[PDB]
Amino acid sequence: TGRPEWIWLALGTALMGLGTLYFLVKGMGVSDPDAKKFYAITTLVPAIAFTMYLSMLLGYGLTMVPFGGEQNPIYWARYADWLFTTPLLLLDLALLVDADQGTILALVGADGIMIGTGLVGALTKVYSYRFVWWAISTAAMLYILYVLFFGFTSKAESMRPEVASTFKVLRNVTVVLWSAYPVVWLIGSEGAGIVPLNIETLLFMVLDVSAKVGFGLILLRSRAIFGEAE
Amino acid sequence: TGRPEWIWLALGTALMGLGTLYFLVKGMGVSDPDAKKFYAITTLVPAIAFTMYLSMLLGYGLTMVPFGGEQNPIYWARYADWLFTTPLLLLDLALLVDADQGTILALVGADGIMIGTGLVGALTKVYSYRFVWWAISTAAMLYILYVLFFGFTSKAESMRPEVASTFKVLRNVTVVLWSAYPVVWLIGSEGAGIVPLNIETLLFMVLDVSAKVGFGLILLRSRAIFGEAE
Amino acid sequence: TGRPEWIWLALGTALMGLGTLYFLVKGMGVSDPDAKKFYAITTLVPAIAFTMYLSMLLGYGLTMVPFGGEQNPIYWARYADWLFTTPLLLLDLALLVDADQGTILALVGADGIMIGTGLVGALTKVYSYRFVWWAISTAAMLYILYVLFFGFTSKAESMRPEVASTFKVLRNVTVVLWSAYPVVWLIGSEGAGIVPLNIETLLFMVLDVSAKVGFGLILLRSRAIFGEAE
Ligand SMILES: CCCCCCCC/C=C/CCCCCCCC(=O)OC[C@H](O)CO
Ligand SMILES: CCCCCCCC/C=C/CCCCCCCC(=O)OC[C@H](O)CO
Ligand SMILES: CCCCCCCC/C=C/CCCCCCCC(=O)OC[C@H](O)CO
Ligand SMILES: CCCCCCCC/C=C\CCCCCCCC(=O)OC[C@H](O)CO
Ligand SMILES: CCCCCCCC/C=C\CCCCCCCC(=O)OC[C@H](O)CO
Ligand SMILES: CCCCCCCC/C=C\CCCCCCCC(=O)OC[C@H](O)CO
Ligand SMILES: CCCCCCCC/C=C\CCCCCCCC(=O)OC[C@H](O)CO
Ligand SMILES: CCCCCCCC/C=C\CCCCCCCC(=O)OC[C@H](O)CO
Ligand SMILES: CCCCCCCC/C=C\CCCCCCCC(=O)OC[C@H](O)CO
Ligand SMILES: CCCCCCCC/C=C\CCCCCCCC(=O)OC[C@H](O)CO
Ligand SMILES: CCCCCCCC/C=C\CCCCCCCC(=O)OC[C@H](O)CO
Ligand SMILES: CCCCCCCC/C=C\CCCCCCCC(=O)OC[C@H](O)CO
Ligand SMILES: *C\C=C(C)/C=C/C=C(C)/C=C/C1=C(C)CCCC1(C)C
Ligand SMILES: *C\C=C(C)/C=C/C=C(C)/C=C/C1=C(C)CCCC1(C)C
Ligand SMILES: *C\C=C(C)/C=C/C=C(C)/C=C/C1=C(C)CCCC1(C)C
Repeated sequence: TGRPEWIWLALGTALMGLGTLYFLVKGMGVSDPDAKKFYAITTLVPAIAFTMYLSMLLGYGLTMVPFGGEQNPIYWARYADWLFTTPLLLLDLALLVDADQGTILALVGADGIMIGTGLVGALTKVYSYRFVWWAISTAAMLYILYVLFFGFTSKAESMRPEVASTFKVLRNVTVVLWSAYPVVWLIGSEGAGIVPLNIETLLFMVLDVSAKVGFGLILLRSRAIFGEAE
Repeated sequence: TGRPEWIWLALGTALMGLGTLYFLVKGMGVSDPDAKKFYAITTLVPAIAFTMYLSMLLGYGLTMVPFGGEQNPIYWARYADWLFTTPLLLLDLALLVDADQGTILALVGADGIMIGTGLVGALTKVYSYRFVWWAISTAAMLYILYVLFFGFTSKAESMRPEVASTFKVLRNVTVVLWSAYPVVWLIGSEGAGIVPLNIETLLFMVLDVSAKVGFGLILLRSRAIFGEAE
Repeated sequence: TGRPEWIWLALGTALMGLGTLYFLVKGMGVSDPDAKKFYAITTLVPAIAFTMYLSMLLGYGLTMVPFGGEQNPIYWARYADWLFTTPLLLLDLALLVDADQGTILALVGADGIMIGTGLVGALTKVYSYRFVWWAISTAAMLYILYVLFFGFTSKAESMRPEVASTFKVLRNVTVVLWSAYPVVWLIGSEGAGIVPLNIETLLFMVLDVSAKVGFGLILLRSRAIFGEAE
């Protein structure tokens, strides 16, 4: 098609589709009520992403935003996907370590503020204000990262060894890949505009696939997702 | 008013209003914590629908969408109602059979994908793509229907006989009436345009009232909604 | 800036920010799983409000709506904030008295109808219809107020005395301050237009800060938020 980033949108669509199908077939027959929750959560994540990658591929998920005296292409469908997928991914982690309800609310609520302030920043027509929104969004993210190291890492250790080991890996995956998101937004098409749109779209595609399908491959092969049973 | 479908919107509004009022008066005094949940869920459903039928009657819930080189009337308020009412109706069924949490998440999440992809298809400006969205939405629906027969029908039987009998009736009601929705959309104003808007609006009105107020009349007269008590 | 109401938006922003920071520092170290829920809920409330007051300050949260043959400034960001903060505030109360699930659903669902019909009324382009939406919204509110006196006040009394006393105060705070909202909307810029926008913005600022940060100061100093323990 006529937008150079199309190839990375097509490839993202295909990878999320294949991931959904694999997790769906792999979850068939699972009867353990605990693993059923982890399959439910983890298969819904790439199914949502599939539909929203497709909407960007087909042009629905794209709008033009005037700032810096120019009509800027903004993919708003990213924030519609992230709004529902990112709390499910934190739910996978919190259920692993059997977090208490107060802590789950805090994580999901902070996650909503991070995504919502990011959408306002993406659509903001006053250039300098877009970075104010980027700052508030990044602060909400640092709160989440703090919780994952100084609330969760200290209960998982008092848990089943298989739980503690699977959580450590997935926590480390989460902190590394989530930290790259604020930087790519800042230097790409929504921010300073140093990196062009087609390269920004490739970077996000590599990040989006790793943090959902990669994460899922690690979790759903683990023994931690089953109750202990004879 | 000046749109021929107004009479079916007015009648839908009145029927949802009367239904809400009846379920509200009937639920007064109920103290059983179990029946309270079924009344809560089941009365919220026609109250939401009342407000959204009214917005279509008054013109707020209507927009024009250009496709096939024509300005097409699209009632978007349908998807704002269905987004909150359809998961409540599946919650009535899952609580009946005491479904496990993993299965409820799967049903509600699949329901969200079905409604969300339906809204994208309703607003899509490229004619042939509207049917791609219709196909993904229908696939999410088939997943839901499968769950209701090959996950739920097999636990309800291991339950109280009054539960098993009320669920069978409501499951059958659900599968028959929900299957008509994809067909009416395809042949009506959002799709191929064979059936005109005023007749499509009548068909949906008959389907919307039956699946909410009819469903509710069956459930709230049943003994299944109470715990077993002496 | 060039809108006279800016000073009340700036002051609201600052007060919600300071409130968030105070509740955040005060909740540090709390380990009781019960108080953790009350801190989680109660700190998220002024953090959401901070971001949405800021969006009104910076102009993002403002739109123009044509009615009465005039282009009317409508702050739509109010309803985006109230949509997520008002159910959390009712969750604080229901958890205090350990409400049953059916009753919480009813309150949160009625709250959604009240806010949603209020947004439709704020954006409605036919003047006389805006008050129809105001009436349906006010009816949903009266339902909520009824529940708080003739469902909750009668279980809190059968509870811990510290719970019963803290709930009475917060219930009374809630009923008084929430009842002022329908009146200010009716006589201000969204309704009859008797009170001008800058004064309406001051009134709401005083109401918004009292009902969130004031409410929170009362609740989080109470002993009711902790389980009974030795
Ligand atoms: C898992 C196994 C596979 C791992 C794969 C990891 C890929 C992730 C990173 C890709 C960045 C590639 C960036 C390519 C940028 C080219 C930019 C370019 O053309 O620069 C010239 C410019 O136009 C004028 O100076
Ligand atoms: C529960 C007791 C009551 C049950 C009630 C069930 C009604 C449901 C179906 C109605 C379809 C009616 C369709 C009417 C279509 C008329 C179309 C027409 O006028 O066709 C001519 C056309 O304009 C040029 O060929
Ligand atoms: C907690 C301690 C502090 C308590 C503080 C409570 C304040 C709340 C109410 C304020 C209303 C003030 C209204 C000011 C209205 C002025 C209107 C005006 O100028 O009227 C003239 C008009 O322009 C032509 O007739
Ligand atoms: C436990 C539940 C916790 C839930 C916590 C949720 C946190 C979200 C808070 C604020 C972001 C609000 C974002 C609103 C963005 C609307 C932007 C929009 O729709 O813009 C339309 C148009 O382009 C412009 O007028
Ligand atoms: C002037 C400062 C600006 C205003 C402040 C920034 C607001 C938006 C940013 C981040 C949200 C941070 C997280 C909000 C949620 C906190 C939840 C909480 O306190 O949870 C405690 C509970 O004990 C858990 O275990
Ligand atoms: C722990 C995770 C935290 C994640 C958040 C980290 C944020 C700060 C990082 C980098 C900013 C680097 C400065 C970028 C600003 C460049 C300004 C500019 O105009 O640069 C000119 C350009 O390089 C040529 O034209
Ligand atoms: C457990 C919780 C599970 C929740 C699962 C949720 C599933 C929804 C997923 C994707 C649909 C997203 C739909 C987004 C549609 C937005 C369309 C819109 O607003 O269009 C505005 C404008 O007309 C055009 O720019
Ligand atoms: C190439 C194929 C296209 C991509 C695929 C279509 C995606 C969208 C369609 C349907 C969603 C189907 C349901 C998604 C939710 C599945 C939940 C699940 O797996 O739940 C298992 C759990 O054990 C429960 O008891
Ligand atoms: C189990 C529930 C499944 C529900 C989903 C079932 C979907 C397929 C059904 C019918 C499609 C029939 C074909 C419709 C296409 C008509 C094409 C056309 O242009 O027809 C010309 C017209 O008839 C004169 O002008
Ligand atoms: C347990 C969960 C219970 C949840 C209960 C939820 C109750 C909400 C119901 C109806 C309000 C719907 C409001 C929809 C308003 C949309 C307005 C809008 O977006 O307008 C865009 C544009 O300006 C115009 O086309
Ligand atoms: C013709 C009349 C117009 C139509 C009617 C107005 C609809 C919208 C207004 C108010 C919603 C009222 C509250 C709706 C929720 C009721 C929940 C319920 O019944 O809960 C019972 C349960 O036992 C709890 O403990
Ligand atoms: C329990 C909580 C309930 C809260 C809900 C209470 C609603 C009714 C209250 C007041 C309406 C007063 C009438 C306002 C209408 C004024 C009409 C008008 O045009 O007035 C002319 C103006 O005063 C000069 O030009
Ligand atoms: C599905 C893929 C994932 C892991 C999405 C994560 C998204 C973020 C961590 C977003 C954070 C942002 C910040 C912190 C600042 C503004 C821009 C973002 C919304 C991308
Ligand atoms: C409140 C009434 C009910 C039962 C609503 C049900 C709606 C559906 C089953 C919608 C399904 C659709 C599909 C499967 C395909 C695109 C069009 C729809 C969104 C109507
Ligand atoms: C965060 C502050 C609070 C307490 C917000 C409460 C908002 C209401 C009680 C809103 C009610 C409305 C009604 C009943 C009628 C239309 C206008 C409103 C949406 C403001």
